[PDB]
Amino acid sequence: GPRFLKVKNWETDVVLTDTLHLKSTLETGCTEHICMGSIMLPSQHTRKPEDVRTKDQLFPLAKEFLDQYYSSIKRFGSKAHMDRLEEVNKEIESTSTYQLKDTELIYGAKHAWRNASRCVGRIQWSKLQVFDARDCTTAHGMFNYICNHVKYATNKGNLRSAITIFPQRTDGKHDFRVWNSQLIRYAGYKQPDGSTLGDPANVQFTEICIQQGWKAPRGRFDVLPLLLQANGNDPELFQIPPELVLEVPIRHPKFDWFKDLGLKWYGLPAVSNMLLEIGGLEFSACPFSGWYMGTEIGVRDYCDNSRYNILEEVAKKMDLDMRKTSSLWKDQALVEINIAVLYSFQSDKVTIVDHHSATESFIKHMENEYRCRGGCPADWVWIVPPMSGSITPVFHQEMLNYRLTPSFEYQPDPWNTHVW
Amino acid sequence: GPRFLKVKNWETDVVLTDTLHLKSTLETGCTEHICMGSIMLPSQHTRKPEDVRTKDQLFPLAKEFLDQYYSSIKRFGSKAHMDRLEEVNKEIESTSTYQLKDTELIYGAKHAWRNASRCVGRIQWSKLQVFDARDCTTAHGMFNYICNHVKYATNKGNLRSAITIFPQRTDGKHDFRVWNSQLIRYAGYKQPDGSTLGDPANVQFTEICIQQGWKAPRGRFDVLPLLLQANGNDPELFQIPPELVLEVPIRHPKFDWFKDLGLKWYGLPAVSNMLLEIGGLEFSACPFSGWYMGTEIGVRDYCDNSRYNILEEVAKKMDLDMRKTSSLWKDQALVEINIAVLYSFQSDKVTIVDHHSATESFIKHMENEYRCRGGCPADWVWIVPPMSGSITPVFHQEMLNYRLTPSFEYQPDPWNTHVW
Ligand code: HEM
Ligand code: HEM
Ligand SMILES: C[C@H](O)[C@H](O)[C@H]1CNc2nc(N)[nH]c(=O)c2N1
Ligand SMILES: C[C@H](O)[C@H](O)[C@H]1CNc2nc(N)[nH]c(=O)c2N1
Ligand SMILES: CCCNC(=[NH2+])NCCC[C@H](N)C(=O)O
Ligand SMILES: CCCNC(=[NH2+])NCCC[C@H](N)C(=O)O
Ligand SMILES: [Zn+2]
Repeated sequence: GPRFLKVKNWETDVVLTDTLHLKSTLETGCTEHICMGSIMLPSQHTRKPEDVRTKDQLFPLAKEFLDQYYSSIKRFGSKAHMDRLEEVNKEIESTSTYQLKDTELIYGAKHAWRNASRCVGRIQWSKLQVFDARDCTTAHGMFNYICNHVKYATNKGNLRSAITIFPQRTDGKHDFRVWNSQLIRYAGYKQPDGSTLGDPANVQFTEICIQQGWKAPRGRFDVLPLLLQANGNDPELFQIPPELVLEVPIRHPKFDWFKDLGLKWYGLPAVSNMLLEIGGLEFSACPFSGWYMGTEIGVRDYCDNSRYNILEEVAKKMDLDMRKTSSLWKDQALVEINIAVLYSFQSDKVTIVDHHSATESFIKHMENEYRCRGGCPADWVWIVPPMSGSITPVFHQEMLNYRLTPSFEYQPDPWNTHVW
Repeated sequence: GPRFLKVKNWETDVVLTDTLHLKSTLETGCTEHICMGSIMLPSQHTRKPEDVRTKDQLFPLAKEFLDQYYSSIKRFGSKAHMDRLEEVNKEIESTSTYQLKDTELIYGAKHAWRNASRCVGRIQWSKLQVFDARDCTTAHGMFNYICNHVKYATNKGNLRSAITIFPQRTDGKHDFRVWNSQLIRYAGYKQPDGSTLGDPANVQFTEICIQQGWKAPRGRFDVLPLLLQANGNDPELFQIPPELVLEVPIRHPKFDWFKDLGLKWYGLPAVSNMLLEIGGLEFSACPFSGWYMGTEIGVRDYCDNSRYNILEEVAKKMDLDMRKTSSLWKDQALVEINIAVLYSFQSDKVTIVDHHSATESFIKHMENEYRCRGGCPADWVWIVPPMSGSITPVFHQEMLNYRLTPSFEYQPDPWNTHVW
């Protein structure tokens, strides 16, 4: 398009016009000469270790947000609008920061999710539950908030989206951080015999916990303890109450032998290592949760080489011809492993969505966003499922990726920085 | 990287440094604000209908290429180098164009393939057979060349890569074009009963052929006739000799009932609608061929909704639970359909490669290119297979995409333009 970019769906021939990209100022990492669309973390905003924004650079951002917030409630330029701007303005010059009103925080959180270009489950964005933990001051208080969140979101298996927001960052008072990558994950332990017990992706973190005294069960699926850091002080270990951690034993609807594989997984995915930015303010601790898309577990978590990597074993038990990749034994065990995962969760009545339904609703969500918002930033590389790509509708959908704020950003690991 | 960009493999932790991107001048379609990496044909160079380059804009391009060609043979700045430049120079000012020496044409073709960022089979790039058809002047001559190419490349099933290059374009003398999208493809016919017989992707072309008198067999897998245009004159219909068209009846190594599905496909993929650009010169007719990667047929050709879309039928015959997408019946029939394709080709001893071997050799190719060329332009969106993405190594490989020349470009369909 001359000024209005268009994305086409090649399976349905549907075309959409994107104008929403015009309000993006953050950089993508690409240039007119190179495309970095497949790079994991282009440091364009991967959050620096580098201090905190200053009073000068903070007000423009604070304003951009408020202008947007009021424009959404069609009150742009109102006395209220102008009053709030001056409020914050003065509030920043005096205290070097500012506080979001409960309403602005809820709008900011929802939009950080609405703007998450890598999220395929955004059709749910406006149905997020926000828990305000900005009054929290200690690690025990953080533990309590997280426990209440896990209980709420799990809802006995009928998962509900939620996010708990702790105190924003400040010059030096200090940072609240949840050292865990996800609220619920399994430990990983290296074994001199070359092998790795548990989840290989959590080995260096499990080490930290052990260093902090965690009594590791040295098992396969050991739910790790929470390592909470409040007001910049050293983190503390906490054990999430077992009765609060819902898990699902993995079994197959045909292969009774599948059970014996000893496969199990937790039902609540809860990312706790990202950063939420709203009006220049940075919330380094903002754990949030939704529900699983089957492939996340069956394809990536179980079959990723660097993860549990269960493909061989599963393949042996099926007695497949593993002497030639051309037999597609990996592809076959993969489909079964995922049929099991979906079957298991559904039996235990635990909320889960298959990649066919998820991608289907994302196309619907996209159409809703282009109709009501002028577009929808989407990352094709991440939106398309790790298995059966072309049989899902998103594979055939052209997507425009750009960065909007509020947003969720990556941030340095706290231990690769935290002192003493 | 500060000036040197890096791509990481997240499964193996291998990092590579790209410097090769620095010699790209063509635009990708992205900006620092928007990423268009998932857009099919960004008109950045999708070849305009707009005339032909002029003497002025043609020499810079001609030079850039020759400088590169001699630099490759470590003869940059040689008398030969300088002599050739002046040759062409004068040759352009006088005849408004120039002729590539056989050696430059072979180097240009190989590199257009070497630079094809969307091609996963580039490890073979330097083993391409070039057929010089620049002396051709008629459609019958074009037919002969194409027949000799098909015979050569098929090699009785032991496929060999090749490309046949016809006369380059000139101001007005005229264009040589192969109206077919691929040398070998099946016709598509619309049926008032809503359905479509054959390949839905070839309906509008099949119509043209019929309009030109083709005696369509009105079948399912009807090999279309060649519609050749030489020196800008109207195209002519030609029937590729049946004995020259190798096909493979699709059957399964377990499901004897698969045979009865009536599935068949040709063994030689031969793209004939792209444009080859070497030193500013445009070769609008340059059909080229290699061999199939299984998924191209089993996943896209057979299971694409807008293609043969055989998923239901195949699923019924397997008696799968098609009442819920959550049963993953589509994924399952998909794996079987592709096991069949690979099995079938291998039995008939016809060259074919599975997505596991293809992606494996592309990672090796990438490492070879970063070691010897400073990098390798790759399009992640296209390199990752349409099924079982994350279990193949390219899914986990960060890729940098940029445009280098010589290259293969898209060009307008000849009928949506050709006159009388
Ligand atoms: C309702 C259930 C939801 C589903 C099915 C869903 C699904 C997904 C999936 C499949 C991914 C890919 C993650 C990966 O491959 O590692 C993702 C990424 C993401 N989602 Fe959602 N999501 C949901 C809810 C949420 C919520 C409640 C938020 C925030 C309020 C959110 C924010 C994001 C973000 C920030 C990413 C990007 C992660 C990254 O780039 O590392 N999602 N989501
Ligand atoms: C040796 C066998 C080869 C294999 C296995 C192979 C495989 C592939 C695959 C899987 C694609 C994706 C095409 C699609 O999805 O439609 C592709 C694209 C492409 N290949 Fe190769 N290729 C081979 C040889 C060649 C040759 C001989 C040339 C040229 C000299 C070439 C040039 C390209 C180009 C230009 C594209 C991009 C097509 C587009 O963007 O529409 N390939 N190749
Ligand atoms: C290299 C490449 O960017 C990387 O492997 C990406 C691809 N797509 C992905 N998509 C999702 N949803 N999650 C991931 O972790 C990835 N990894
Ligand atoms: C919209 C999206 O770009 C489109 O569907 C792409 C994705 N990847 C692809 N990859 C290959 N090899 N071939 C294709 O035709 C496509 N289609
Ligand atoms: C945090 C709510 C959204 N979560 C989600 N569905 N996917 C991303 C987090 C889960 C993580 N990829 C895992 O498989 O363990
Ligand atoms: C032209 C040689 C390379 N061809 C190839 N392997 N793939 C692309 C062309 C085949 C086309 N996508 C098809 O499935 O019909
Ligand atoms: Zn890009």
